[PDB]
Amino acid sequence: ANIQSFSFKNFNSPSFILQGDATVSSGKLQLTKVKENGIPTPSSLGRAFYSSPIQIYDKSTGAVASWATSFTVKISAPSKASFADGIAFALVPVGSEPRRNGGYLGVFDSDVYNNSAQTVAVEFDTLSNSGWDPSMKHIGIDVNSIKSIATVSWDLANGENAEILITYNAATSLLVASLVHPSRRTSYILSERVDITNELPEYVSVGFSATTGLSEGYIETHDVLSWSFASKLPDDSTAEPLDLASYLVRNVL
Amino acid sequence: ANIQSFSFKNFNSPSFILQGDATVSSGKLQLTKVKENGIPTPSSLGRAFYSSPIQIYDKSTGAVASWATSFTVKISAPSKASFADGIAFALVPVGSEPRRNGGYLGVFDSDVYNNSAQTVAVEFDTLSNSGWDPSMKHIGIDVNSIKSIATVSWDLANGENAEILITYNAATSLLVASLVHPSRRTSYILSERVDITNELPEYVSVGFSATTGLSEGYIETHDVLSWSFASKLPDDSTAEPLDLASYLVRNVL
Amino acid sequence: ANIQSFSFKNFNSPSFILQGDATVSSGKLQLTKVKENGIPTPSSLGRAFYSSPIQIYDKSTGAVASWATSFTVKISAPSKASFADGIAFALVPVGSEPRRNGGYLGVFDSDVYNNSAQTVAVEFDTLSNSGWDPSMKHIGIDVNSIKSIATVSWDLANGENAEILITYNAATSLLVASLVHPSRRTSYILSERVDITNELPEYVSVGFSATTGLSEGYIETHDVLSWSFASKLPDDSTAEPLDLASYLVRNVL
Amino acid sequence: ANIQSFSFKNFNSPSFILQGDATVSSGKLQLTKVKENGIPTPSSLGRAFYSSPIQIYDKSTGAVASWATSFTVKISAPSKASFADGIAFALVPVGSEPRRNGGYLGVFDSDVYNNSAQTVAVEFDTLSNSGWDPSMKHIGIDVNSIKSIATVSWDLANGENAEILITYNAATSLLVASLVHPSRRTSYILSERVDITNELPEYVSVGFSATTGLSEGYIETHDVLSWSFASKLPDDSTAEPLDLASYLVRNVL
Ligand SMILES: CC(=O)N[C@@H]1[C@@H](O)[C@@H](O)[C@@H](CO)O[C@@H]1O
Ligand SMILES: CC(=O)N[C@@H]1[C@@H](O)[C@@H](O)[C@@H](CO)O[C@@H]1O
Ligand SMILES: CC(=O)N[C@@H]1[C@@H](O)[C@@H](O)[C@@H](CO)O[C@@H]1O
Ligand SMILES: CC(=O)N[C@@H]1[C@@H](O)[C@@H](O)[C@@H](CO)O[C@@H]1O
Ligand SMILES: [Ca+2]
Ligand SMILES: [Ca+2]
Ligand SMILES: [Ca+2]
Ligand SMILES: [Ca+2]
Ligand SMILES: [Mn+2]
Ligand SMILES: [Mn+2]
Ligand SMILES: [Mn+2]
Ligand SMILES: [Mn+2]
Repeated sequence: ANIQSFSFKNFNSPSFILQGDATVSSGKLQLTKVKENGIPTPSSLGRAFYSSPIQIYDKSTGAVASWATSFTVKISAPSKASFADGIAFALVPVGSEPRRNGGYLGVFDSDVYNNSAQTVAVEFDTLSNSGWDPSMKHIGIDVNSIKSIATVSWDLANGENAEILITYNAATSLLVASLVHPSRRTSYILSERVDITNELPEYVSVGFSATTGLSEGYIETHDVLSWSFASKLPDDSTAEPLDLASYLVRNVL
Repeated sequence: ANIQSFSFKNFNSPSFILQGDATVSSGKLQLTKVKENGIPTPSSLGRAFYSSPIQIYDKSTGAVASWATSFTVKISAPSKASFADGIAFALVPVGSEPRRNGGYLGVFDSDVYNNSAQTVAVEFDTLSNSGWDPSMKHIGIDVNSIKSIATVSWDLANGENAEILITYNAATSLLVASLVHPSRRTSYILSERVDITNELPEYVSVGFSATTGLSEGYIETHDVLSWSFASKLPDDSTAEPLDLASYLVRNVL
Repeated sequence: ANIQSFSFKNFNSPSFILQGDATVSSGKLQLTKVKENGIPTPSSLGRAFYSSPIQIYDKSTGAVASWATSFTVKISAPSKASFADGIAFALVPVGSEPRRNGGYLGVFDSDVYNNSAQTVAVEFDTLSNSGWDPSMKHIGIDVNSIKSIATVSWDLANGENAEILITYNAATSLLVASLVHPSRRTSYILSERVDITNELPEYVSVGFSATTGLSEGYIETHDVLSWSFASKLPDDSTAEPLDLASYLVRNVL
Repeated sequence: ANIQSFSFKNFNSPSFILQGDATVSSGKLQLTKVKENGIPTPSSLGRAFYSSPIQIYDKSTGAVASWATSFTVKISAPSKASFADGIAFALVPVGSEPRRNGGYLGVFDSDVYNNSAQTVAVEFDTLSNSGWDPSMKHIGIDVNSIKSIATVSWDLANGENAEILITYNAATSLLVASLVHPSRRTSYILSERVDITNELPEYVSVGFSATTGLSEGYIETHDVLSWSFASKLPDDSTAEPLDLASYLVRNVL
């Protein structure tokens, strides 16, 4: 079995691939632009990936990897400003470049399924786009399109911390994402099946992608305060779910 | 820091402390009685704990441990029979003996708060007891009483597997439990704050407790198919949440 | 696969089974008797084991476990006193009681092979017993007898810390033990093949055993400052050596 | 604390940075050139590093990382051919390019200390270079020069597997390397103190470097069969040695 993992509480470093307005300051990962006084900026776009590619599966052996990630984000909107556009955890092709800004979170080009996009993302959408979004602020699983295949309402606590944990169990082909606002003792969960070998390439780059609104009053910040990732690729077809018990304590908590 | 952990996929062994009708057969952990033909039996009660005590916190240093567990249960009810009574993951005092059967799951004596019980449990209640239960089948956090301080409805898929993951983050004093029925792609989550140092002793025994109905038609089986546990106790007051990423992959998946 | 592991940097607790004069004080594990002023005492004997049994192999499946341990010991002898008798890391039968004191380290009864003793130990002998010991202080692998099947000279740095790491790789049936005196920058290693399934039972208790000399001038202390242990038992015959890289960093360093 | 780690038993992938004649074939890492019939080739040079940089320490906080690695190499020399030149595990500056071939293993330029080389390597020298080498084949710790600051004789078992484990404990500033030839039951160890913050930059690239002889009869192969790595960087000056117990079992064994 092949294993790769990491856990960063502090951010300074070449261990990441930054694109767009993504930057590292005060040890935290700032995905979108921010003025000197600290207020967010419109029409922004930033992405950030681990410098080492991860193997999601192996065509030759039939092995599919089980992985898991957890990170803490802090989304803040200025006093009287509205939220937009959101942040997404994504698995993209290795050389990949940003895509459509605004409501496309910098990861997709359309709301129609396009297998060739080879991108899967878990989004935390803070602005409802009438063309494809549900009426509320939600969490959703996007498979090669900006139109999620499953969503759940989400009550975004402005400025408060968010603890996210996403996992993919190869044994059941299930992708589960959960969110918790410790401050409010509120918690959300969502799960759906995904045939990962069909949607993504053998190797992918894992990281984040965020965007702000295209207008003056639709802005917010996207700070990643910490990030953990673990992936395990077996040798035979026989998949083996990960050990989240040992993972969270050895990594998150 | 002190760390203890384990992960069992197969069950034969002296590594566990069995009480009541709990037994190990075919490598799986059977908490309640079952006839030879396999049908469950009424008025049953079984408990099972890891033979090694775990330190939840240290009074001298002010350190509080962050821990996490995950296990797969399979609850089945005979053809025309009703469900009852349920299974619970519990943290009990080291020498502890079973308690009230039936709707008390063998862990509590009353539905009134009694700090001296020194027991905290996450229950998966399959029968609503009019005296203290919500109208549905639920998941709940019980703190020194059989009356949960928080619950969530749960649609028990008869005979299908259930994947549970419970975590306690000392940093936020938050207890979160989630359940997933892979077969149905359904998932539940529940979170509440718990002041662990006040409800439990410094050392506890971790394991399961289950019971069947007191009548002929209220029966079900309680099979634990696998179990993982990880606990981390720091040296100073400064708590440190676990790494669930590395935990799940190194333990569950 | 089944996995058990732990790592203690502080010692207070019921997580251990103490025998003889073994005691826990100031958070360190003191295997032998010490008067109040701190000087060691003659004819002493103490043992200490993890309260949870470990499965070394499974007769039914043919699986043999690969394990590893690391601990820091501090052996001190009073001013003008000689060293004796030594400390040993041992794998003994679950219910086992101490054995011969003095030069038998409390784990063996004779210097003749006796398969029924079902005991394997890595010893750090500080006194040469003319009947079976080499001329100098050594490290040795004892298999069902006090007469090691392999040894290596060892220059015991009085009062200085000793970092020991022992591993058993089921794939090559090799037992390797190494010692390092950071203070002097000295290091020792020893390796030999052991057919574990033939020398020990399916379940064993892991821990330490130490003894002091039977005379007034042959004394020393045996303090364990920290201890880590990890064991992995596969499902099929196919053995899988452990990951010492991830083990040491997540446990020792 | 920041943590990075990986464990590869199979080699196909972009996760590595190959230089020179390094190549990946049949899933194993071949550091030097080999003709089609499989025989080694003279004047060869290949290097290979993990695509993600690792932080050895942080100037701002005073934190120094404790790390550990383990890998299995197979060195083979054609029938009547002599051995040369050797393989080395190295920590080099991020953008670094190969250096002198032959007896310089592709990592150093001279046998005189040159702090500006910013390179530390553990070498497994298979040919004694009269200018700076000891008389026999050895294992050595090289700090900014090809002239080791410490060495140990080594009996290279031709064609047999070699299991290497290297660790650096920030707490004691000690670098320890050990080698084991399972086939012969032989084992070697070497330890010395290294002030890592003074010899290397904050960020380095970890991997291997190997070379063959410059003549027709001084050739051998350099196959890496597996590789594990784990690094942990604390937040304050207070260093914390890794857990090799949990590392080896979760990674090597
Ligand atoms: C498709 C698209 O980018 N739509 C954007 C939307 O995402 C949001 O940024 C909004 C702010 O006023 O501006 C547009 O409507
Ligand atoms: C308090 C109590 O044990 N109540 C039980 C309930 O838990 C359930 O077992 C039922 C079955 O008919 O019998 C009783 O009502
Ligand atoms: C066989 C045996 O226990 N021999 C002991 C030896 O181990 C040592 O303790 C010595 C101290 O004077 O006393 C005896 O000779
Ligand atoms: C300094 C240097 O590279 N010396 C090399 C030596 O390392 C070895 O490769 C030999 C083979 O014949 O050729 C030269 O002497
Ligand atoms: Ca949107
Ligand atoms: Ca009930
Ligand atoms: Ca002796
Ligand atoms: Ca040389
Ligand atoms: Mn959406
Ligand atoms: Mn209830
Ligand atoms: Mn001896
Ligand atoms: Mn050399």
